[PDB]
Amino acid sequence: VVTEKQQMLEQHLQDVRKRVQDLEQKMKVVENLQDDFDFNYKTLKSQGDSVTRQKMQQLEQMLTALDQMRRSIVSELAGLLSAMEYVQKTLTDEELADWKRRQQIACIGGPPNICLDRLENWITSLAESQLQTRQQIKKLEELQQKVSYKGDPIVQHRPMLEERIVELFRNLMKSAFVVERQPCMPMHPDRPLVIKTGVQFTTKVRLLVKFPELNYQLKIKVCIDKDSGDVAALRGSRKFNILGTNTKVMNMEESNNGSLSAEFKHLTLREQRCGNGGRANCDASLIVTEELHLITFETEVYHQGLKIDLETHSLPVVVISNICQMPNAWASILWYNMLTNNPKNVNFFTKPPIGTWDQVAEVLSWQFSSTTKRGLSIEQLTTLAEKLLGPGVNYSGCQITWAKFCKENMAGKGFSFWVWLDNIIDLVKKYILALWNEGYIMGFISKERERAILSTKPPGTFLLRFSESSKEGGVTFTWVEKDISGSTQIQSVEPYTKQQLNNMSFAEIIMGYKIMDATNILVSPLVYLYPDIPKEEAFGKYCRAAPYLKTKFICVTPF
Amino acid sequence: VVTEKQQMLEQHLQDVRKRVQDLEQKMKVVENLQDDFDFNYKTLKSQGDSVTRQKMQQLEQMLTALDQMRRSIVSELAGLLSAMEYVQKTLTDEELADWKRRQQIACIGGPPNICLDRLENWITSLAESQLQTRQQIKKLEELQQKVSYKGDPIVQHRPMLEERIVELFRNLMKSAFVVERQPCMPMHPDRPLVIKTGVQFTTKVRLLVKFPELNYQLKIKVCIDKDSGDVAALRGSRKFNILGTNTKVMNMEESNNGSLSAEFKHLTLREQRCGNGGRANCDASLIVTEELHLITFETEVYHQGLKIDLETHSLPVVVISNICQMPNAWASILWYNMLTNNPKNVNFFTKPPIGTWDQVAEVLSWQFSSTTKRGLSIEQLTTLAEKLLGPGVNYSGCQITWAKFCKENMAGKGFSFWVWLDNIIDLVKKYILALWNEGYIMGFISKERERAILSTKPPGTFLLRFSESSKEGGVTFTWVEKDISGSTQIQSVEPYTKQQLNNMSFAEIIMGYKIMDATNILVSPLVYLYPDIPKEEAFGKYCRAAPYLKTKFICVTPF
DNA sequence: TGCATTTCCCGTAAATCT
DNA sequence: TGCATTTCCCGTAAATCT
Repeated sequence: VVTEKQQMLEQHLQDVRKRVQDLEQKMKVVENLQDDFDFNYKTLKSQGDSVTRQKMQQLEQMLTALDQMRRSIVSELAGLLSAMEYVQKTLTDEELADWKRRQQIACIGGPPNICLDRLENWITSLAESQLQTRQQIKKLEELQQKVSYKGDPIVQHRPMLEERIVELFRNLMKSAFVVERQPCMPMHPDRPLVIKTGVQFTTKVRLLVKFPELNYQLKIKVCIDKDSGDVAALRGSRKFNILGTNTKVMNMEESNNGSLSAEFKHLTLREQRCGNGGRANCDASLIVTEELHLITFETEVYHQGLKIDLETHSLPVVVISNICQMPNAWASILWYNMLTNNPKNVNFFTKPPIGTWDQVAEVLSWQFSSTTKRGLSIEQLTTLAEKLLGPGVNYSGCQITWAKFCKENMAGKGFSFWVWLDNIIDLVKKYILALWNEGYIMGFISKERERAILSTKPPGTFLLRFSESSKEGGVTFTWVEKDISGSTQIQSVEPYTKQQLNNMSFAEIIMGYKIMDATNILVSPLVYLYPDIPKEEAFGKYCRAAPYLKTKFICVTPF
Repeated sequence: VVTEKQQMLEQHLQDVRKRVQDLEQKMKVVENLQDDFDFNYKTLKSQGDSVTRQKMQQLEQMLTALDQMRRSIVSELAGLLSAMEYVQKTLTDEELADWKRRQQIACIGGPPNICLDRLENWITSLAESQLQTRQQIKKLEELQQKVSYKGDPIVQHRPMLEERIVELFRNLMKSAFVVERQPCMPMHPDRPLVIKTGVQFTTKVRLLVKFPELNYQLKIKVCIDKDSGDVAALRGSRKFNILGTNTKVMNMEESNNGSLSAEFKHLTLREQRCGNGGRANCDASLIVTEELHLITFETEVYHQGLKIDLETHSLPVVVISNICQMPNAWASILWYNMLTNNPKNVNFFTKPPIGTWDQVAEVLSWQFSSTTKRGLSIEQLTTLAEKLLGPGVNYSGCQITWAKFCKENMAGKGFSFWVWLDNIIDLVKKYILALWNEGYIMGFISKERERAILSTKPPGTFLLRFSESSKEGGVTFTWVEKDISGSTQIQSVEPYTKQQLNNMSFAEIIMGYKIMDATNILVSPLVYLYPDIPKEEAFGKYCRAAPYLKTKFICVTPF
């Protein structure tokens, strides 16, 4: 929906249109007058060998009128130029920049609407206004070539009018060239900005100035690690090359608005082996999953007498060689986009900024509502804000470092926070996908707060959560049955590794698991998911000459 | 061990050595005599301006003696040449050819000893004998340049002596260039002659003439589909190129004998895309797994004034693009090597020859004693000779077509004989490897002959065999428990797909599987593997603040 | 050496050829 | 169309770099 500021921009853009139209009218009038004066001047010489000299008076009066129209025109153009100069800034440095920011957020799973139609409509409108304005200025020039005098306002102001309009257009064209769709592997739609060597990836650029005359006219060339893989920047980085179709003609294909776009599919990266530089120097100058690269797009436009060089680039990209590097790669992308709006800080991880728990907790939620049906409840969130910060109340402004989030392992484990969570999110797909679904799982709750269940709810009531001390990821639950039941001693079962969920689904385990107490007594799974919901309404849904004895496996704990 | 024929060849080779040595002696003598005659002749002219003319008599008598030695020499050389010509044939067309045949057999899992040391020793001996013989012939030539007369036996016979010796050597060099190790992917050691595009493969050539002078002198170039991927041969075939290090210098590296060899590692195939020809025409002119190619090796040798071009090639190779094509590819390799000794019949599958059950049953056994500890007992074999030929007694000379073996599916199934068996052999590795082992499994036995167990042996006695009606492969057993036991109604359980053996091993199932009869009655697995061996002696060997309830799964049939 | 990182490649699934 | 065949590429394991 349209904000107030966007209402205003739209209004200004129409005011600009109107002034251009008023000027056009004024040019038509001044030119007809100039034609009339030109004709009368000649007719008067056809006899310059009766009191027929009010014509001389007519001739002088027309001339005076022309001068006045010319001053008026030149004065209005200057005014229009200044207005354009003010508004173009609102358009490019504010609205478009807000769009660039929201693209960052959308990449990391945030609230989308990275729609370019409005911007394209604004940008195109202004561009049309500017070209028509340039043509008026050019007309003033040809009018002067036919009729001029001492003090002619066209001779004194036109050059500056040209310069200003060329500068506005030249700059609007450059801002209008953007990356509509960041480098991403079709196999990992939720993981843009992470490229694996050898695997195909696509990316798309757009030119927000919707000029049909330019259809199929521009050739866009893409490359990675342009020039900066030399001097006056980072050092020790791996360097890469793009394989596949390197260039692409921009066109208004695929219908939808008929926007000028250029899409590159089947692109591939390969490491550029050989050469030298250094490579070492303190922690090898950034681990591979913290090194950042830029994919650059370039072309040139020749239009109505002008040559304009256009260049744009993707957001920093992490390049990996194997998929096992994806989790850390993603953490770098999360962190970068979560905390900076700088679109080309390739050195970002030299000294990474610190985040607040607020910003990190939002990001973590998105990572769930991406791959799945829904995010994270505070019951899951807060009891994870603890995992990183232990005891405490209200984490609002609590700082979280890159080290704490991903670069280093958690307090007493051999793996990092993010990698552990990424493994959950993974697992909660390949298996238990459907089962995670809407709200059937607690997932993140400390044994202490986990005690506040059977300790307050009736025997049978269970709760669902993840393996908190395993790298690859696992899932479990709660129940009370053993010995003589002192005061209901809460229990859990050894985590099921990915392989363990290939045999039976988690809700198949919940709805089909007894307990072999002592001997022969094979009791049962416990009723009522946490509040008071009997297991069935929630889990009973994801369940399902001759012969040979048809079979099915079950585990069931044997003490 | 040395056959009688090999004893003889060795003997002939030594006779050849001896004659060369006797000739050398004879050359030494004739040359000293020629020196003496030459000297005396001059001494006699130093006075040809006392009865000092018995010297003239001495001079003539020396000359006569020289002529006689020369006739004798020329006569013995001709004789040696003929002997060499006879023996070289025994060496190249018989012993070496037998070695080429045994290489075929070894490739398809047969009885090895494809050892080249003997051949190399024979070949090298003959080569040395021939070069020394060539040098004598050359010496006769220089002797003639100094002393000649009318009827000189050197002038009349030498040219033919040269021609014959050059021909023998030139041909021995060519036969001596062989493929010691056929194209094979290191990842599939039991599958030589089957190459997958993109995957590395190695191959090695040897030059059986062990001349140290040639160390590091020859450059061997390898290629695939040489010239024949043009005219006067097959048509519609895919064409390929070799990627990686295309050439390799031959040397006496890796110690062992110091044989001249050249090994190519990290070779890769890629389809040569584009062009034309036809491609279609009747069944697309051979399915991809029946198309055959040749990897050719070439080099040239310049030695002691001779230029000799050497060329050799691998056995026909099948080129696949995906591993799922391996089973059919292998069947083509089996069939080819089982039934022909032609080393370059690329059209073989145009009209494939027919095999006898004997030859096929041997081959099938090897395929087991390759990947595993041991082959196939007739109890398994014969009851598989039936699967292909049904009812019958003594299959000795029963014909088996390519269609029946692999090209077409079995009678009432959607898959072929060989592909089914290859899947067993596979399965009997990834899982049940250890378990297949020596003699614990029947594996192949028709329900009819399978009845001759509990129908003669006491309740409990079980038998082990494979899923006869599943493409991917499976395993099962026998036992009697259900209803009220009419007369012990033999039973089996639904086959366990590859995934089903990832949870519990087959012998873990045998030693840990009860039967849930009616309700709560969970009986047990049956004792005594087929004869009278209690399950345990055979299968019991492959079996094996806090906390969390440690777990293990079991299936057990629930009627 | 052990670590960080890349390469190798099967096997499943999707794409392409015919 | 459905079939034959190749390409894509994850993920496990081995190789290489440092």
